[PDB]
Amino acid sequence: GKKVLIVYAHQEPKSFNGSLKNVAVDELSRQGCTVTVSDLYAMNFEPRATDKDITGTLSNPEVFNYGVETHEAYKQRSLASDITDEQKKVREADLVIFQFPLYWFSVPAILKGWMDRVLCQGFAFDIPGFYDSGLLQGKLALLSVTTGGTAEMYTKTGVNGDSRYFLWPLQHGTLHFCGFKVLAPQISFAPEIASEEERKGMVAAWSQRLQTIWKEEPIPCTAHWHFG
Amino acid sequence: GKKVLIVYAHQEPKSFNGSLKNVAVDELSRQGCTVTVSDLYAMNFEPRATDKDITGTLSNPEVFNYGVETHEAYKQRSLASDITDEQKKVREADLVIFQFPLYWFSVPAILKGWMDRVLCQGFAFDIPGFYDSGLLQGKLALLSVTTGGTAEMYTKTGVNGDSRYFLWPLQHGTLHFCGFKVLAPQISFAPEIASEEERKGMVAAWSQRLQTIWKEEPIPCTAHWHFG
Ligand SMILES: Cc1cc2nc3c(=O)[nH]c(=O)nc-3n(C[C@H](O)[C@H](O)[C@H](O)COP(=O)(O)OP(=O)(O)OC[C@H]3O[C@@H](n4cnc5c(N)ncnc54)[C@H](O)[C@@H]3O)c2cc1C
Ligand SMILES: Cc1cc2nc3c(=O)[nH]c(=O)nc-3n(C[C@H](O)[C@H](O)[C@H](O)COP(=O)(O)OP(=O)(O)OC[C@H]3O[C@@H](n4cnc5c(N)ncnc54)[C@H](O)[C@@H]3O)c2cc1C
Ligand SMILES: COc1ccc2c(c1)c(O)c1c3c(ncn32)CC[C@@H]1NCC[N+](C)(C)O
Ligand SMILES: COc1ccc2c(c1)c(O)c1c3c(ncn32)CC[C@@H]1NCC[N+](C)(C)O
Ligand SMILES: [Zn+2]
Ligand SMILES: [Zn+2]
Repeated sequence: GKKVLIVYAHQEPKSFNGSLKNVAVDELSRQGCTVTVSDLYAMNFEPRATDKDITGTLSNPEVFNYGVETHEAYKQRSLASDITDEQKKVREADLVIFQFPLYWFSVPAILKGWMDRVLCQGFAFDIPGFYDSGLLQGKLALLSVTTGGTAEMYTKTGVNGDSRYFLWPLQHGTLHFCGFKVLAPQISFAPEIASEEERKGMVAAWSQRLQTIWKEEPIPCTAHWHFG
Repeated sequence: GKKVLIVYAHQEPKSFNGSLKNVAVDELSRQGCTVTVSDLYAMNFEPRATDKDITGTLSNPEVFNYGVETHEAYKQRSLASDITDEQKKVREADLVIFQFPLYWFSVPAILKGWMDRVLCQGFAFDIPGFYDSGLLQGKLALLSVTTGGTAEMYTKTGVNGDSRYFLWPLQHGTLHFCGFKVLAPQISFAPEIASEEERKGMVAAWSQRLQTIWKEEPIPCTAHWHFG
């Protein structure tokens, strides 16, 4: 029995991202997995890190420090409920898939806000208790990303550099920092310019990969893997 | 007579970030520069890329494609006023300074949202205006970032990798892509653990740097600069 959370960041259900999300739901559901989707846009998920995220007395009301106050709020159980709702989904999951279009070599801001607000100290990491000792150890994560740029554009000698370069802040700085083991990314390059057959092939490749996802091992999430 | 825009992303005016922003305002104002600050949290700036960003008739009401719709809205002058207000500030500026704390090896979500929503096709880049030919060519950009981690953690073989590694999506994937020439980043490492005198040294380094900012040459914003 496995539990999967899909954190999904696209505005349009008929989009290529939406199709990739649905085939993940369909395939993991068919396998008998428990599946939950956080559809951030449909949830109107709040991306801003503000003092509204702490619902009780601040430890220092004179000078607001988001990190200090959210860590204390986590321990006291005074974080906003939208944050703890996401934390419950993550805590229960064996695998967290992030499904998103690449925006500025990174995640859409709504998804960046989920990272900023959900992965607070005490929940996702502690100091000490990060990278291999992070608090989400034992869990897997996987980035399923779509791009405008082609695969050739995302090579070492291409104008955008290798695709693994833009994965570093997400895979290493975020997921590995929190103790996740990271499965190899699923990058669906340039669906907007792919042919109809090429798009269907990309959707089928993801569905096929998910059939055997539980047999995969994580990547070595190191500088060498990303930069060689 | 130079014009500067500071895009500032911190919740607390008394923070180290707030102080770096105020030193920049004071010093650039003293030089006789024209200075504008976009204080994103005070503006409650919207980070989400949604259909509310277009005020006109959608080019395709059946299927929402954020990039297509914003490109068309830019051309038809029907973007939301919060976006067009920011575009005016950028259009007028000779230098754009981004002042932020590092969140998950990147910008806080509110600032990511400014990038996502302000830098639309037609305004910041197009086919074929990108990288050196980007539409904001002629302008300078500078990242002034504060970190939790120490300089030693941000080395090639340190736990976090070189700081240049996390700069790639921001400096290259975003600023260079839009045609900015990128001035060397200002990285203020670990002010929360630094001594009083170290903090003062880091602020003064920034104030002093700002005295000669117009004499600087841009970095070569290449994969080699970042990873080599
Ligand atoms: C703010 C912003 C920043 C960006 N920054 C970057 C960047 O830094 N680097 C980069 O490379 N790109 C960037 N892009 C481009 C972006 O990554 C792509 O536009 C996006 O990944 C395309 O995915 P989509 O789901 O929106 O595609 P869609 O336009 O929804 O899909 C493309 C086509 O596939 C079709 N389709 C949907 N489902 C199926 C299916 N099941 N089978 C067959 N076809 C199907 C759709 O109908 C459509 O015709 C950026 C875009 C924006 C808006
Ligand atoms: C969601 C989140 C994600 C994060 N991700 C990362 C990450 O990926 N990598 C990483 O390294 N860090 C990360 N951090 C830590 C973050 O980058 C630092 O906490 C932030 O950079 C500290 O800057 P600050 O302005 O908030 O410091 P502050 O705590 O406001 O300032 C530090 C000290 O300097 C003092 N000070 C202010 N002005 C002056 C002045 N004029 N002269 C002397 N002292 C002054 C303050 O009073 C304070 O005592 C993260 C934090 C959060 C909340
Ligand atoms: C670093 O490479 C980028 C950076 C920003 C980008 C893009 C690519 C990119 O391909 C697109 C984009 C947008 N805003 C920022 N970016 C909108 C859409 C876009 N790609 C789709 C357009 N086209 C011509 C494929 O249909
Ligand atoms: C990739 O390195 C990280 C990633 C996330 C981090 C931090 C460092 C970091 O130093 C902090 C942090 C927070 N949320 C995510 N992160 C809150 C505060 C924090 N700052 C460290 C110093 N200390 C112990 C004063 O909080
Ligand atoms: Zn790693
Ligand atoms: Zn570059």
